[PDB]
Parts: sequence; structure tokens; C-alpha cells
Amino acid sequence: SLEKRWSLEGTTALVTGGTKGIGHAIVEELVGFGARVYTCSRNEAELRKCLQEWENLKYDVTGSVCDVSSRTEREKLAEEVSSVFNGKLNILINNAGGYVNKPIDGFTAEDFSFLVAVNLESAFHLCQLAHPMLKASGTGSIVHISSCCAQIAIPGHSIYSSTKGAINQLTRNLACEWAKDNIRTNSIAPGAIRTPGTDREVSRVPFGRIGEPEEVASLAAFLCMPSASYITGQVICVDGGRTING
Amino acid sequence: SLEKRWSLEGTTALVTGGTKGIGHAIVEELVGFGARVYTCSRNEAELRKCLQEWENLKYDVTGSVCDVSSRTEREKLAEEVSSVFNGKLNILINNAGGYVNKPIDGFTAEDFSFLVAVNLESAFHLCQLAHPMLKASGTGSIVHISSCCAQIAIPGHSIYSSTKGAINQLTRNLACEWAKDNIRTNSIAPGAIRTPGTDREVSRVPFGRIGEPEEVASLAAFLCMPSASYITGQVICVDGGRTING
Amino acid sequence: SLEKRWSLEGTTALVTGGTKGIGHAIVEELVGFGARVYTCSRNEAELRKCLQEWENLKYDVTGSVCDVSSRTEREKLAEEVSSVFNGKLNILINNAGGYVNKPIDGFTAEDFSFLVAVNLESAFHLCQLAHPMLKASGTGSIVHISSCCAQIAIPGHSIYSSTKGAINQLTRNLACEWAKDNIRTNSIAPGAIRTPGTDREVSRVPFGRIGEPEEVASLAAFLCMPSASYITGQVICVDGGRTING
Amino acid sequence: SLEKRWSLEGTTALVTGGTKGIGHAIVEELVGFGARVYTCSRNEAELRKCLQEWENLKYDVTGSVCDVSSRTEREKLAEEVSSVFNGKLNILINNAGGYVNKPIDGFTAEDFSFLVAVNLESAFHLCQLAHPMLKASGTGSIVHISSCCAQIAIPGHSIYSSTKGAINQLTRNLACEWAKDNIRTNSIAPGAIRTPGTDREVSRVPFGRIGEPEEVASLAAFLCMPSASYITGQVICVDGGRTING
Ligand SMILES: NC(=O)c1ccc[n+]([C@@H]2O[C@H](COP(=O)([O-])OP(=O)(O)OC[C@H]3O[C@@H](n4cnc5c(N)ncnc54)[C@H](OP(=O)(O)O)[C@@H]3O)[C@@H](O)[C@H]2O)c1
Ligand SMILES: NC(=O)c1ccc[n+]([C@@H]2O[C@H](COP(=O)([O-])OP(=O)(O)OC[C@H]3O[C@@H](n4cnc5c(N)ncnc54)[C@H](OP(=O)(O)O)[C@@H]3O)[C@@H](O)[C@H]2O)c1
Ligand SMILES: NC(=O)c1ccc[n+]([C@@H]2O[C@H](COP(=O)([O-])OP(=O)(O)OC[C@H]3O[C@@H](n4cnc5c(N)ncnc54)[C@H](OP(=O)(O)O)[C@@H]3O)[C@@H](O)[C@H]2O)c1
Ligand SMILES: NC(=O)c1ccc[n+]([C@@H]2O[C@H](COP(=O)([O-])OP(=O)(O)OC[C@H]3O[C@@H](n4cnc5c(N)ncnc54)[C@H](OP(=O)(O)O)[C@@H]3O)[C@@H](O)[C@H]2O)c1
Repeated sequence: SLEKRWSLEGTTALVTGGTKGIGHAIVEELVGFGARVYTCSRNEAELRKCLQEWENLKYDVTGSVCDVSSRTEREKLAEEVSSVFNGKLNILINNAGGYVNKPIDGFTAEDFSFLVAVNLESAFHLCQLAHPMLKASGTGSIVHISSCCAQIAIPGHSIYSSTKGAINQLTRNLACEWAKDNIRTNSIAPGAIRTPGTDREVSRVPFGRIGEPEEVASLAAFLCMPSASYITGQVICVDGGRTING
Repeated sequence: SLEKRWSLEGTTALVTGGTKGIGHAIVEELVGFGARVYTCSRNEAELRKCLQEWENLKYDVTGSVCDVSSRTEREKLAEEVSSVFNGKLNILINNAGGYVNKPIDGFTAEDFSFLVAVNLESAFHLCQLAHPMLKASGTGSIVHISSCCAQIAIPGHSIYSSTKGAINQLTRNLACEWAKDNIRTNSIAPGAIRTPGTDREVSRVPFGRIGEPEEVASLAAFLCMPSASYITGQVICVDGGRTING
Repeated sequence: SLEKRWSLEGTTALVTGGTKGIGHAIVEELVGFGARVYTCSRNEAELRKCLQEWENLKYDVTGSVCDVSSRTEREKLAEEVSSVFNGKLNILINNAGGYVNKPIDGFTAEDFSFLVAVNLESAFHLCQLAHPMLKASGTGSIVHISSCCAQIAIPGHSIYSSTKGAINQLTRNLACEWAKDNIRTNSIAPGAIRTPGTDREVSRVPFGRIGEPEEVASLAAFLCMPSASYITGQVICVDGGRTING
Repeated sequence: SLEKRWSLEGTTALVTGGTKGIGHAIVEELVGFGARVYTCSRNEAELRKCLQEWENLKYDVTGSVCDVSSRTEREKLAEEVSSVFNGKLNILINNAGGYVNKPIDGFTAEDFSFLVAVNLESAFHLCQLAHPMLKASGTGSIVHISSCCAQIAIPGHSIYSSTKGAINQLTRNLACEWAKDNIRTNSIAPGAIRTPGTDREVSRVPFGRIGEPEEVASLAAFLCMPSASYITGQVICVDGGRTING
């Protein structure tokens, strides 16, 4: 029935990087539909402030400090989540990311390593770590936050976009290999979005404006609902038409 | 706020081909979120039966007999819709379509003409006719029902898939040209779905099953919600991973 | 051996629309590698002038007046080609096309019919008609001339781009259905090219210039060579990076 | 003129991994059109054997032992190439790669690091190192050897395909950022090819066979010719229709 198909009541979720921007919007959207959410960031003081605000509003959100670019910390994170949720995870949102803007000539080995670790390896390893919990839930949804620039060339975005292009492909492999476990995997590819993390861009957007965090968060929540049960392996741009505009 | 973003209360919608299959599911999904819907089919007796059932359930659905492959009938349809809705249309769902399965060698000129008229020209002309009403609503959403086979080669689908490939491109042009009028246009590309209209296919689906009409209808409703305000020009496959499966 | 792989010696070819622009370049490129070419246009006086120039240069090119938007004329054309080439055709280049630039609101039913007939139906029917000759050659190559704007939205190009989008899909169906007959089918999708048929466009091209007819013709010849024997079903943009430029 | 457009006479080229498989075919194809080639591999004994055979045939090929997964060795390689070619490099072919086939659950951190280093970082850093020589040549062509599985999900290919997906995106950034330097960048995405490096795959290929190294090498040579001067930023599959087959 419609009511059930459009609900996240009784679900559990992990959202990485939930203290700001898109991740923060995703946490609130998910709890809005009844999910219990676990989140993280590298900043202890900002995380407690977020968690306190959410507890004031009686949202069921918990979290811990975690740098998802660290293998040991990812392992620790998956351990706590599995204990808190009793080994059952409905939802994994790989939102934490990193950004460097330089011409190709300018990129350092350190820049490369940083972007690969936080944008690609983190998501990959966390999917691995989360697979038992996702499988155990009986209805699993992985959503990667990619970027629309993994389909076009934006000045300065070479390694950033390439790591997101890798995520787009990983989406397809996850979708197919774990379909048997009733786990779906999709990617949301935002255009420019107004965030703490963030002229010529908006000129390229048919809508003539940048997006808002909730314009990404809504689709993330939808993709986790029973209503999205036949959607998997997709890369969906949320960019006001940016990438298909001539 | 969340409640408003996920609502179609106070909206008006035209869904072509709403008496069976995907179109029927789309009508019910839209009214479920509070939309007033106008629909059509070529069959007078089946349409009255559908309309009677919906009125019994107190859904606000009206409709008339219309063959959308006929220019005169499309013009008549747009006329009634505009009068019934007082010149304001929030939503246009181009769902009515046609299907012929033959090897390329087998296709007749008549087959070609039939598929182009019902799958491409109908959608194009109705967008033209509906543009003033869509613009007048202040928040317009066009959703074409395409096909996932507009990205791969399925035996017998050559002209069918080609007309849907044309729809996919038209989506991009509509999205960009009418963004100024706060109209969004997107395409949903289903894989095999269980319908009155419809072995080796399901072997190619990671999920190992065909889809259900509501698995398409949910996304159609989502794309019309305020929550989808930064999504335009996209072609989204609803195919259980069919097209990206090796 | 290399010499053979990069040769069209002893091959036969049909190029539609060979009296101007891209088609004219394709005829000369093909004869340059030793092909015998048949071509056509709607203009009797321009065709004889082209044929006379080519005979002066001792190229083996023949041709007749044909409007490829007419079914009867397409049938007549395939009849002459099959007789001249003794029932064996190595190469079919669907280059003849049509162009209308209007906003979506502006397009007439007549505009729509014209573009579908010359850009899509002509190519489709000619592939059907040519299939026995292509199969009989033992090594068949079909190349459609599409457009890079079948992947993005250019103002005024809605129906034009949509017909080329249909061609792109048809390419995939042809490639798969006729692989058994050792026929390959590919599409070349030019950006803006300097032609008799043809500011903001070149600003969008990384190279900062429009293309030349021979920059399309070279790839057409390559795709017909033995060297391209594992290339089929592809849509290759020749656009100086236009479609992937941010 | 045609002769010049289809020639690599007087050009200089670096092909990584030229002692076997696709890379070996690419070296021979390039010298066949008159290029002077520099190549490498990790195996000293196999490289000298290849170089001796080529010198016997009077091909102008030189080379040194280099593990392109090592930064110091890449720097050393670019140093020798620049000295041997007097600071002018027309062609860079990033062919050296690595392959691991495991389910997603099975991949180790070491597997991940290995594939990223050899498939992505190596190509990226070598483009950086080669940029001055490529720019100095006045006509530069970079060709990455990707994989067709960067568009679909093949069992066991998750990290492999993801690194190639990253290469596909990097192609687009290189194409746009360095167009000003008259450098073109494209990717060739092979399906299964018969190589020393290499049942259900061939069932998925319309042609019903795997490809040969020269079926990739031909396109690599073409993309470096003056005839390809308006082709940049493209990812071209050489897969007998594998990725678009239903
Ligand atoms: N904003 C855009 O325009 C845009 C466009 C396309 C894609 N994206 C993608 O969208 C996602 C979210 O972007 P955003 O703009 O919302 O970023 P943001 O505003 O900077 O927020 C990032 C969040 O992630 C956390 N975070 C960052 N690095 C982390 C790490 N290593 N471990 C744990 N947490 C980490 C941050 O907190 P701490 O710093 O305190 O850890 C913060 O909570 C990213 O994947 C980004 O690439 C964004
Ligand atoms: N089902 C699938 O597997 C699948 C897969 C991909 C795409 N699609 C697409 O999804 C859409 C819906 O397909 P479906 O399978 O749901 O079809 P369906 O079960 O046959 O239902 C089609 C509906 O459209 C109406 N209709 C058909 N032709 C019409 C015309 N010329 N004018 C007005 N109404 C017309 C039909 O009623 P009357 O016949 O009484 O007019 C019926 O209400 C189509 O665009 C189709 O191409 C379907
Ligand atoms: N030029 C570009 O910028 C560009 C970009 C993307 C795609 N394209 C495509 O490239 C192809 C060639 O374009 P073009 O610019 O080279 O065109 P062009 O310069 O106008 O040349 C067109 C040729 O086709 C012939 N022709 C046209 N309609 C015909 C018909 N119905 N039957 C037979 N012959 C016909 C023309 O001769 P008659 O008029 O005498 O018949 C002429 O020989 C077309 O498919 C076009 O859509 C072009
Ligand atoms: N074969 C296929 O089916 C297929 C399909 C899609 C894509 N590809 C891609 O095509 C490219 C070539 O593949 P292949 O199958 O031809 O491989 P191959 O037969 O194994 O040949 C690889 C060549 O690269 C050299 N090489 C490997 N690692 C190297 C390193 N770290 N540094 C320097 N040289 C290295 C090898 O020599 P040493 O081992 O002696 O160093 C050998 O010369 C790769 O990028 C591969 O991913 C292949």
C-alpha cells in the first residue's frame, strides 16, 4: 500500500559526514520518514552540537567521531554501528567526500592520494564492512553521493571528477553482485549545491541557480524507500539540467 | 518543510493511457498524494469502468476517449483538460505508447509510422499543446515513459527502441528550453514490467524478476513533487539493473 | 597484414547525399582508399557536375538523382546500386539528412514529418533494402551520420536531435541483429562542421573552431576498413570535445 | 592531402607495456606508419628480446625497464624519453595496466592500492610528466587503454572497472584542459581481447568471438593521425558490440 511504500519507519541508517551540507540534510530527511540514523564527522565539537540539537527535537540520531579516510577508523565505525543497530542496517549513505581544485599540471601525489582515499576507498571499504549488516536487514539500500562532473570536464576537477567516475562504476558492480542479498545500490550526482564546502557554473545551469541540500536529500530518502524497489545501479544527476545543457 | 515537499495536494495532472498497466498505476499514485487527475484511452467501455471505480473510492479523476496518435484528438484532449482545470496544469505524464516486435528485416512502413506516431509525435505535440497550461501553473512537471531498451539492443525492438531513444533526447531539449517557465521534464525508462501489454529477459535482470507497475508509478509521482525541484533533463532507468548488468 | 587492414581496395560503397559537405568528403575519402562509390542527391545539375569532376580525376564514382525521403525512390536507388555492383555492397553511408531550427513551440507537423522522413525513415529503409547486398559482400559496414547534439540540448534542435537520437539507438539494434551476417554498424556524431548546409557554438568547443568535412570523412573510411573489424554498435563524436566540455 | 593525414611519419611515441599483448600490437602499428617508438616493461629479458626482434626488422624502437606503478621510475622514464626524442613527444599511449578478479567481498586493501596505482595514478602522472614534450611537439595525442567494462558490471571486476571508469573521466578533463596546447586525449575501451594477460563473455558478444590485439592497435594508430584532428575527449569501445548487446 502507498503508505508503507513511502515510509522509512523501523529502518536503520548510516550517513557519513552528517554535520554539514548535504549529509546534514540527508540525516534530517531520513529521520523525517522514521529512520534511526547513525552519523559521523572528524569534528568532535560540531558533532556533539548537531547531536544535541537533534535530541532536542526528539530525532533518533546517534554518532561518533570518525575520519572515513582511515581504515582503522572505518573498521571501528562499522563495529559501533553494528552493535547499536544489533547487526541490521537498512541504509548506507556514503556522503563524506573531499575536494581539490587545481589544473592537471598542479596536482600533487598527496592531492591524488587524499582524493582517492576519501572519495573512493572510503566508500568501497565501508560497503564491504557494512555488507553483513545490509544483508541481514533483508532490505538494503546503498546510496553514494557522486558528482555530475563525472560526466563532463569542469576546470580544476580532474582528479575529483575521476574519483567520482570510479564511484559511478562501483555503483554498477555493487548493484549486480549484491542484488541476490536484496541490496540495491545507486548514485546521486549533484551539480553545484549551496553548502559550507562550497558565477560561470550558474550560467551553465538552465535553472540559473545552484541547488539546495534538501534537493539532493529528498532523492536519497526516496531511493531507500520500498517504492524504489526496482531501481538499482543508476547514476541520477541532480543538477538542474547542468550536464545536458548545450 | 518536509510535508509540503512530498505532496501533490492542489495539483492537476494529465496522464495518457490510464486504464491499464503503468498508466493506471500512475493515476492512483498521483491521486494518492492529492492530485486531481485527467486521463484517457481509446476504449470507451474500459474508461467508464475505471472512472466509476475511482469515483466509488472518492478519487478526483475524470477522463475522455482519446487516441493520442490522432492530431485532432490530441487538440480536443488539450482543450477539455484546459477547460476542466481552468487553464492550469501542473503535471503531464506521456504514458500511452505502442509496441511492435519484429526483426529489422520484417518491419513495414506501416509499423514504422504507427510507432513514431504513438511513441514520439504524440508526446511531442501534447507537450506543445500543454505548454501554456504547464507554464500557467507556475510549477510544471513533464514525465515521459520511455524504455530501458533505448540504451541496449533487444531482439525485435529496433523501431520501438529508436522511438524511445528519440523521447530520451526530446527530454533534454524540453528540460532546457522550458526551464525559464519553471517546467521540469524527465524520462522514466522501465525494464520489463508486468502489464496487460506484456524468460530470457529475467535471466538478464540481476533481481531475477520483472517489475511491477507501482515500481514505475512511485518514481513518476516523486519527479512531480517539490522535492524533485532540481531534477530535470534526466533519463532514469527502472529496470532492476537490467541495462548495466554484464 | 597492415597494408590490407588499412585498405578499401576492391570494395563497393553507397554514400547518400554526396554532392556537398560531409557526403562529398566521404566519397573522396573512400575512393582514395580504392573503393568504387555510388552516390546521389536531389539536384540533377549538381550531381552531373560532381560526377564529371570525379571522372576527370579517374575516380570510380557513379550516381543518380534520388530523394531519399521518398520510399519509391529509395527502392529504385537500391535497385540500381545492386545492378551496378552485381548484388554485392561492402559499404553503406547514410549521410543525407535534413535540418530545421525552431523553438519547440514553433515546430509544425510538417517540420516533424520532414525531419523523421529524411533523418530516420530513410536510413532505416535503406538498411533494409541494402541488407541482402551487404550480407552478400561478406564484409559489410553501415555508417550513419548522426549528430553530437543527440546527447545535449542545443537551442532550436529539439526534433532534429531527437531524430538523430533515434539513429543512435538504431545503430545498436543493427549492430546486434546483423552481426551474424558479418555486418558492422556504427554512428559518427559530428559537432558543428563547415558545410554548405551550415558564434556561441565555437565558444563551447575546447578547440575553439568548427570542424572540417574531412575530419568526419576520415573516421567514416576507417570504420569501413578491416582494421575496424571489432568495432560495432558505437556512436563516436567528432566534435573537438564539444559535448564533454563543461 | 590524404597521404599526409593518414601518416605518422616523423612522429615520436611512448607506449607503456609494449612487450606483450595489446601494447606490443600498438608498437608495431605505430612504427608501421612511420613513428619512432619508445616502450617499456618490468621484465628486462623480455624487453631486450622484443627490441632485438624489432631492430632486426629495422623498426626504430627503443626502450628501458620501468615499473610504471613507481613514481621514481615514471620520472626516470619521462627523463630518458625526453632526452632520446629531444624534448618533443607526439604520442603517449598509456597501455600498461593491472588486473585482479575477485568478488567485492574478497578485495584487499593491497588489491585496491595495486589497481589504483597501475591503472590510474600511473596514467595521470605520466600525462603530467609528458605534458611539456607533448606541448612542444605542436601536435599531441594521448590515448588511454581503458576497458568496456567501465560501463557495465562484470563479475569480479569491481575495482578494475572502477579504475578504468576513472580513466574515462580523466580523458574528458585532459581533452578540455590541454586543447589549447593542441593536445588531444581519447580512451579506447576494449572488450575481451586475446592476450598473454587473458566462455560466458563470448556468449555476450554479438560477434561470438574475442578480439585480437591488432583490432585495438589500429584504432590507437588512427587516433594519433592528423585525420583524427577533431576527435578528442571520447571513449570508444572496441568490443564487437559487447556493451550494447541486450
Ligand atoms: N556541494 C557541492 O556542490 C557538491 C557537488 C557535487 C558533489 N558533492 C559531494 O557531496 C558530498 C557532500 O558534500 P558537501 O558539499 O555537503 O560537503 P560539506 O558541506 O563540506 O560537508 C561535508 C561533511 O562531511 C564531513 N567529512 C568530511 N570529510 C570527512 C572524513 N574524512 N571523514 C568523516 N567525515 C568527513 C564533514 O565534517 P568534517 O569536516 O567535520 O569531518 C561534513 O560533515 C561529497 O561527497 C561531495 O563530493 C558536493
Ligand atoms: N510494460 C513494459 O514492460 C514496458 C517496458 C518499457 C516501457 N513501457 C512503456 O510504458 C508505457 C506504458 O506501457 P504499458 O505496458 O503499461 O501499456 P499497457 O498495459 O498496454 O497500457 C497502455 C495504456 O495506454 C492506452 N493506450 C494505448 N494506446 C493509446 C492511444 N493511442 N491513445 C490513447 N491511449 C492509448 C491503453 O488503452 P487503450 O488500448 O484502450 O487505448 C492502456 O490504457 C508505454 O509508453 C510503453 O512503451 C512499457
Ligand atoms: N554540418 C554540420 O554541422 C552537421 C553537424 C551534425 C550532423 N550533420 C549531419 O551530417 C550529414 C551531412 O550534413 P551536411 O551538413 O554535410 O549537409 P549539406 O552540406 O547540406 O549536404 C547535404 C547533401 O545531401 C544531399 N541531400 C539532402 N537531402 C537529400 C535527400 N532528401 N535525398 C538525397 N540527397 C539529399 C544534398 O544534396 P541535395 O540538396 O542536392 O539533395 C547534399 O548533397 C547530415 O546527416 C547532417 O544532419 C551535419
Ligand atoms: N586483454 C584484455 O582483454 C583487456 C580488456 C580490456 C582492457 N585491457 C587493458 O588493456 C591494456 C593492455 O592489456 P593486456 O591484456 O595487453 O596486458 P598483457 O598482455 O598482460 O600485457 C601487459 C604489458 O604491460 C607490461 N606491464 C604490466 N605492468 C606493468 C608495469 N607496472 N609497468 C610497466 N609495464 C607493465 C607487461 O610487461 P611486464 O609484465 O613484463 O611488465 C606487458 O608488456 C591494459 O590497460 C588492460 O587493462 C585489456
